[PDB]
Amino acid sequence: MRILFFSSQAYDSESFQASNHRHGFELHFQQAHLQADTAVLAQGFEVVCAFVNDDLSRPVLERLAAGGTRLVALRSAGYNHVDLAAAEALGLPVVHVPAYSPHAVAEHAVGLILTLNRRLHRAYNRTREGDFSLHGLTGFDLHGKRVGVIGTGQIGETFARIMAGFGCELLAYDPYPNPRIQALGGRYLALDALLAESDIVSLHCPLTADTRHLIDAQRLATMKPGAMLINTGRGALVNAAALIEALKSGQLGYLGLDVYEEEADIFFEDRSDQPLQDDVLARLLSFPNVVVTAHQAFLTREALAAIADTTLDNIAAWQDGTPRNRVRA
Amino acid sequence: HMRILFFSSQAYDSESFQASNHRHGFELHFQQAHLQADTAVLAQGFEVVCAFVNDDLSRPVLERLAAGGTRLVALRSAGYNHVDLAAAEALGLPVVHVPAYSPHAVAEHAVGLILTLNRRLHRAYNRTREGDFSLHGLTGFDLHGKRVGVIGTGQIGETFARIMAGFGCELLAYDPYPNPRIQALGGRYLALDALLAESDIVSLHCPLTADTRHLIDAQRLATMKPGAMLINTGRGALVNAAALIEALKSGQLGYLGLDVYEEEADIFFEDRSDQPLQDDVLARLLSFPNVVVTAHQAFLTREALAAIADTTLDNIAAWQDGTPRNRV
Amino acid sequence: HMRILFFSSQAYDSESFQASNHRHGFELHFQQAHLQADTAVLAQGFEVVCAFVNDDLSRPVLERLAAGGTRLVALRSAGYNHVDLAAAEALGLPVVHVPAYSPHAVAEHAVGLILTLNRRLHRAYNRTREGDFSLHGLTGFDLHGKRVGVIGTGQIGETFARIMAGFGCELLAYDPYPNPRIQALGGRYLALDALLAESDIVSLHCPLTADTRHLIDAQRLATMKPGAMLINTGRGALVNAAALIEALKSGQLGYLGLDVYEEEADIFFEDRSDQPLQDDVLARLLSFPNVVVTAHQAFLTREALAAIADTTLDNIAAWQDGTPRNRV
Amino acid sequence: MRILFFSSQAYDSESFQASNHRHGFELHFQQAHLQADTAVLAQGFEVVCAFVNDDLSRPVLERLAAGGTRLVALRSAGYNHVDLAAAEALGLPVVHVPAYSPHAVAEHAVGLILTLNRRLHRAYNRTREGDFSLHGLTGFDLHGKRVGVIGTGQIGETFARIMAGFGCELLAYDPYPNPRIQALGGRYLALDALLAESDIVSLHCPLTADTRHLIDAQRLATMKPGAMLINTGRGALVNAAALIEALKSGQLGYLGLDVYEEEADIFFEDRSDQPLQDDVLARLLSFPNVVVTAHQAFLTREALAAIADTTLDNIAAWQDGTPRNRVRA
Repeated sequence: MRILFFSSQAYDSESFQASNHRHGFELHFQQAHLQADTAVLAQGFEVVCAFVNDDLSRPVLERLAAGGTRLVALRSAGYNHVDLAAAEALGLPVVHVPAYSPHAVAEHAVGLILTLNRRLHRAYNRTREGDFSLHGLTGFDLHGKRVGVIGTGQIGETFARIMAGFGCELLAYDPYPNPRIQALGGRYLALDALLAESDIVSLHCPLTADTRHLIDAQRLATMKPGAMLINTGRGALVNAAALIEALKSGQLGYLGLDVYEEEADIFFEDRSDQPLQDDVLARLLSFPNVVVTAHQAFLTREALAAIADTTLDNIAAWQDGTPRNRVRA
Repeated sequence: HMRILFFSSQAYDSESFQASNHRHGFELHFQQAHLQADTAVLAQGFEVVCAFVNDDLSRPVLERLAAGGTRLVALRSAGYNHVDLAAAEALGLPVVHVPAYSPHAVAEHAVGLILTLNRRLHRAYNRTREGDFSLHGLTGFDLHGKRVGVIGTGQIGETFARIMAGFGCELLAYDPYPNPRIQALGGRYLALDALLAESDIVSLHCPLTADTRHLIDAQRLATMKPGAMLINTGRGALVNAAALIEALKSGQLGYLGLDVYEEEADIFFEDRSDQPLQDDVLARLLSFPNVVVTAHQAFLTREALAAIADTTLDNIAAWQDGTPRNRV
Repeated sequence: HMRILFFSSQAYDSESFQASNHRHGFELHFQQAHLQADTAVLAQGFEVVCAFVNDDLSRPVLERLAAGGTRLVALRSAGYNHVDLAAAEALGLPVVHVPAYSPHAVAEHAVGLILTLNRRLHRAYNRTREGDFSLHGLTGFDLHGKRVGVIGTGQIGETFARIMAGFGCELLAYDPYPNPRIQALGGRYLALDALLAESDIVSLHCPLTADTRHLIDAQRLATMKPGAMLINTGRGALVNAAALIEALKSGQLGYLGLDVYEEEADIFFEDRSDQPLQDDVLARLLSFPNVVVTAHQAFLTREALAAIADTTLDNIAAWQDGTPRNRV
Repeated sequence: MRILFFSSQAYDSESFQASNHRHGFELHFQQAHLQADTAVLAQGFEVVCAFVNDDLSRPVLERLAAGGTRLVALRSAGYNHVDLAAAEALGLPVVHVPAYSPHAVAEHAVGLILTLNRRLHRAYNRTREGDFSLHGLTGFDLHGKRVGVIGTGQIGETFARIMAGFGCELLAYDPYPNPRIQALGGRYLALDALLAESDIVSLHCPLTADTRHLIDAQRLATMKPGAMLINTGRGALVNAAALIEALKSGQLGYLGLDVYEEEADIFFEDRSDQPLQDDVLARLLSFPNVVVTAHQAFLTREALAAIADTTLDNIAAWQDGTPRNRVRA
């Protein structure tokens, strides 16, 4: 059973090779992006493994199907790049990773908090060059601060437990509260009260019609002046455009993003040789109190191993006719 | 009426000491310049001088301050290596200090250094800022499940241990005098050399003494787990920096986070970027991709600075009432 | 006995003015702080105040200086936008300046900006410093053979033209009053719009006047050769910065080097890195990969600074002898 | 006629494709380095095109020859990486580019001078982050300064003419002086007097047993205190180790390198993910008054076009039996 990987990185080959010790599939790693003019590379390959920056619109799917590809395996949770209606029409099933490792993602959120708080990215750049001066690097103790967790699913809960260990006072909002958050010392309250009370707000709720642009100009103006916002959830949870004016005024003190609404078109590529087209992202990137990582929150060895194991298992399952993590239109 | 001249003043000194002064009403003067032989004259007529660790308090400077009518040297620091204490005692010029820094500020800084090294956040930032959204080389490791060795389980080491326990780390500890709080966190005490061999991350928090001087030397680095992370927020002389180089070059030491460096009082707290760095060892450390150095920044939070100011102004008030506190 | 207080002082001011003072013996005082309403009091009892372009010389500040006994404002700059001149004349407080900067310093800076953009030297440096010795994206172009358009052929434009002729560039020029020296270099005069369409590199050196204000606006940018390089070391208001953005985004403008920016006196000459930059247009320009901005640094050589100091101290001596020079 | 390129960069494909409009060769671009375990890719290819970081030691050559490769074309001037004795033994001819574009290289030297003088690399990094302060950025006028050109071959002469246009006073050293340098206003003098008199020294002499380590600790101590040194010639012209102490003491004011003695093992690769092994280079890279480019001096579109034209012409010539730019043991 042969699998062609498009948009391959060294960390993909390393994780999938190790995970393949219990499958023995024939793995082919192509660096190029999948798109109309590279689809031909998948000719004769039964399975193609794609990431979110690969093009799986109707024209590409038609070409893969005509070329004899029988399964599209996404080594991602997200699938915005896939025309699912077209894949169904073509009889080409799509599988994916249902969720990323909660420790990897929650740890990354905490890392964004600490780097922003202690200005560690700014310090590094100073000391690397022999600037040992400390002006502007003063932070705040996390101990005693109010940390508001929006969405208390697995990642939010994991994040909450870590922040509880720093001695933070935990606040939470979820449509369906759970007792585990309570056992950590967490207090549930209304979203609006969470936003007004929290020193640090971290988004971990699913994206739905109800949470789309949850943090918009109104929600930003509800927050405590100078507060920190972290979004490792999904880009569309926030209206990035509204973050700018809040950062300019000082209303928002800090921002840590691991996701961005336009990301599948932007992230996972070195675009440094060319002007950045997106005015909003370009402006965010400039601020001294903003750190953006390029959907890096699941980028640990363990979390990548989970993605590889899940994806290879999904493929074995399709092979046997077991509906496992299929995405349907 | 107390008048206090601060040398080597930063905006964060002025802010914190002004706020602490709410319950004292001292007359505070903030001079940016360093204290040294030729700036001591600025302290002319000031009965208290407030100094940081990079200020020069050798005999010639003390003797000039005393002649100029200075009667107390207040250090807004725990450290005092720059003070000739014998010469101060000889002159009857008492020297007061801050006994300890905020344990939450310092332990949280150590955890930040961990996370930034693990997730390569400093490297990521510099990519993304320039539109490089590629992720090669940035892969880290989950902290959950890893073994974290705490060397020195005083107040800061204990605070650090609690935090790391909340990540779901397995805690190892070494201290000549173990305590039960570490135990209650799930921590296991063991021999120093066994801690070093087993730990994925090692963090130094023990006091510097003749026994702990160069505790991490080339032999101890070789005893560590290949690829391990070392964090030193304790004291520069706990580590033999020169040995760290070869360990980093070979990959034996996977990561290094330093907030302190041996003789840092000569290097840190100044922008030296306009000139060659004379120290070959520090220059080499700075340019590895898996080393982050902060310039004794671990107590640099608003709350930790407020504690330093409150303590220092209370030290000054106590000296004024004829019952000195925190003399060295 | 002349006493002079300098506001907004840099180490390079102190060095150059101390050396120039060899033939004057004035008493020089260097204050780092900016001049403004609440620091004017520092000039109390000083008969001359020496200011740079970022110092505040609006009426309230002038009126305070005059009351405090200041009798001359000496600007260590050619520009004076920060001075309320009417209010100074009303107060009988004369204002002197430096007429022009060193043409070699400024033209050489413009050529440096060219070369750094062409060869991506700033980008290269940041790679190599971190051990990235890969060359993708750094390919430049030979200057030899290229068309270089000089807009304004005064002293700086002429000096710039000679340098670029030595690279084997083909020189184009626009000036309302052409001169024969440009010709002797091999330069061709032509219409402004024709210069812009033909030139691979365009450099601004003309005076700012009602006619040249926003000389490079969106229409002129569209007339330029696709992919061309623009250099502005002249004056910020020669260009409509806001138009440069869309031109850079589309690739119509291939490169941009700025040493000046409209209203720079509010932005430049200070480390503002600790705070958000409020100016959306400048923030956008800063983050393109093919834009380099220097902060009005084009006269920042030792020799050009010596000329500024020599001129300023001679302006002060001339005012002292009752025969003022370089009054505005 | 089929040509396999190892260590291929986008700028190689772009230049060689354009240059191929008068040859019609079949061009294959492989990104991977040539070495023992990638030589197999050249099986059946008559011509292999290599750069200086490719491994052309005996084991690799034997494998190429056994696989039917009949010519090694180096898209470089240098050939240290080639075991020529082994290539001769194997009957595998080697061709190269005799010299790089003199304008490209001399221009790059001038760019290194100006960036160092005006600290433009340091300025960029400040202003990018909103630091508009000018401390430490003061330079010097080039006008009137003494510029010493060591080696007045084509590149040295080209460099000299450019620096003459800035109004510099030109000093020169060459075993075989020429009148063109004189017509520019240049004065020939002894090497030692050049070194003592010059504000800026630029190396453009060939590397030979006599010029190896020409700038060594002795020559550095002959220079004017605070002077600038530029080496775009060859790495081995200088003893890099001796530069360090001179930079530390302030004896050497500035250094611009486009070449380095260990370079074929270091340059042309992104090594930023790993510690740098070379202590000397690592130390040079740290100094605020050192700029190193990674043998970038011929990296212009025109100069790359010349390399491509020359290399394709060399290949056509070999084909016809015309000895053109052959390298012999």
